[PDB]
Amino acid sequence: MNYKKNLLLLYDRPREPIFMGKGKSVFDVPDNYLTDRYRPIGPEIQNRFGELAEERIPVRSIALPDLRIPMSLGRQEQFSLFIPRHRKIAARLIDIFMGMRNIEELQSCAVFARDRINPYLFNYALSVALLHRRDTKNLDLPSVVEVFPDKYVDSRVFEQIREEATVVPEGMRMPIVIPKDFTASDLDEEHRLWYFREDIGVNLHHWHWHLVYPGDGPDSVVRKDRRGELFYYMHSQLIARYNFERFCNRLQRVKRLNNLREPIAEGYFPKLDSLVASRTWPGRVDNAVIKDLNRELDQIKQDVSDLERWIDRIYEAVHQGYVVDESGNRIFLDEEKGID
Amino acid sequence: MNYKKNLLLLYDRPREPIFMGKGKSVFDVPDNYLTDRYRPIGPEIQNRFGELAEERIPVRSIALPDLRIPMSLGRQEQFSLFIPRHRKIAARLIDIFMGMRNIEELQSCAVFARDRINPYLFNYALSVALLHRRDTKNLDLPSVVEVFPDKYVDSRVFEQIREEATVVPEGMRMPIVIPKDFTASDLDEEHRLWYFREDIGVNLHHWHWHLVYPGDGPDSVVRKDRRGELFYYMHSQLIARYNFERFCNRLQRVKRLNNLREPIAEGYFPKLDSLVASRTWPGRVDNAVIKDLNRELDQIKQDVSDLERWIDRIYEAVHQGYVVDESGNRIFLDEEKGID
Ligand SMILES: [Cu+2]
Ligand SMILES: [Cu+2]
Repeated sequence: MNYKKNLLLLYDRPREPIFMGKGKSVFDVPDNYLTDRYRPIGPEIQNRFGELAEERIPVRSIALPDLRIPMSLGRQEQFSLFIPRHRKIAARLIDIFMGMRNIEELQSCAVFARDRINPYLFNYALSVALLHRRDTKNLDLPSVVEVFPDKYVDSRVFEQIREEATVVPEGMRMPIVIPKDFTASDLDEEHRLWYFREDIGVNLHHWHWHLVYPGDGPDSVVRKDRRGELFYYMHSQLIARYNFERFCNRLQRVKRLNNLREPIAEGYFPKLDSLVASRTWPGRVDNAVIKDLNRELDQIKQDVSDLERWIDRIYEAVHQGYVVDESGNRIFLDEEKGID
Repeated sequence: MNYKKNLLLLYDRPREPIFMGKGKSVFDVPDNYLTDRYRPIGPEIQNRFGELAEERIPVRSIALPDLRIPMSLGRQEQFSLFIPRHRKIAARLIDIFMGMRNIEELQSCAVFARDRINPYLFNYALSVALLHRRDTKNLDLPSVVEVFPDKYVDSRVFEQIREEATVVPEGMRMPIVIPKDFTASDLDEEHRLWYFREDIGVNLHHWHWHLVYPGDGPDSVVRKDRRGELFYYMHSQLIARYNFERFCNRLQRVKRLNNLREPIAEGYFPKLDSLVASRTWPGRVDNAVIKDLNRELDQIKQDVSDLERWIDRIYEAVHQGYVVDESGNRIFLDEEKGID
């Protein structure tokens, strides 16, 4: 009953229902644990999936926390921790996996949750939980690349893989070469930094940072010592490291955005497609304008001048040498704690 | 008129008392118009000057306005239009010079005032007056360079001239070469813009501008159409022309001061000495710190914070799209009037 090892299976093939069996194992899930769609074909499922496996994993039925908030984001929708609504949803699902009394009940709770939740969100929240619970330390989480390649690779290679896997028997299959320097041509000097910007290691680093220092969740997960300063310092070392690369590609140091009104010159077309959402990360044209936001579904109604305002407030607070509490009390930006 | 022309004789030899020869003329000064030092030896003075001269000018003794505010800046002190106290003093003098009914009565006021007031301030205040009185219009005022060379040339030439004039009779004298690129060596890249920054024409421009669009003074003189907009535009075109020159001396576009806390990289030592004040314009060392001011004589007590507060306020209005009146009313920064 190595729950720990069995939890790792929940990362295998995130869009495949859990009853299809991961690695060499299958879960034996209660009938009320199946979704409404697949409950009717329960018998057939057992037949193929259930029988072909070496290890069958019994899941004990339990009473389940309220999963509405985490289910409220759609299975074919996109997931961003930058959008407040999604942060709030993730925070809650994290609390739920943190709060299970038992590593066995975590297994049972996750098995239930998995095919009812957005896979990206499931990966995030489950990961943050496994990294923080006492009973799930020392656990070798799969790289996000390994389980969601769609966020890391030219969308063109998926059919190249689909074909190779389908036509060629495995022992004979050729590795697929991942394109590099593929997002832009020589006419865009910015393409020179492909090896920094589009390197799975640095993007994983950015992702890992939001796994260890999430912005909303249980106190235990959020409140790390000096996390406000690490935020500053990490983003600051990235720019230092990014400028080092620029100097090595005959470019200038990177220039801040002048303001939030003038166009952004450098466009970008990522060439990524999401197999979860079956929708792209739309590129941004050259010379695009920042526009007032009214995203009803995302729950974002915010003008550019609302952003201008926060920045102004923040600059006033930096110049004053203190921030003002929600009550009106002064907290000094001293030498020890000001940066945090 | 002849009175117009006599007013111009007041610009001749600024620190030489007005009873000494001006041009080919002399003023006949009512005894009580002499200063304290020279009233007692008034008789031994009238004989000692002017008998060489062709015209002699009668000055009518008249009742004069209260002259103590203009007098409060000392004759051997420096004069600045940026300093609020000095700006107020000049406004009062300007007021006086524009409040005389006749061009004759103006001659009398100026004649009296000259040897009692700071020469820089007198030249300034009279000059503004003459440019604006309805009865002294279209006057060819003499160039400031000619009257106050000490604001415009390396102080090393002053003794060169004094020698050449003292030793060599006027028929035989040769021209003094004014050094160029004299403020800094090629160790400093900024030195390359000597021909712009230290150009007499350009400096005269800056000066003439502040004579036509003075910021304090009588309403008649200050309130010009769209002068707030001129101020922006005039300063915007200076940067533009500067940048052009920078692009022609292998330099980059000028960089804003980032803020008021960072040291100023670029030092500057002007090699000018004021003969009116017998003091220098002190240089500024490289990497100098802007410091809080407590200059009591100048009546300035201002912290770098006070300036940063003003700047934050102005940024807040611009983003708001309106400023707020002393009475609490909003005035909108619209497409026509906003810049002004
Ligand atoms: Cu980040
Ligand atoms: Cu100016």
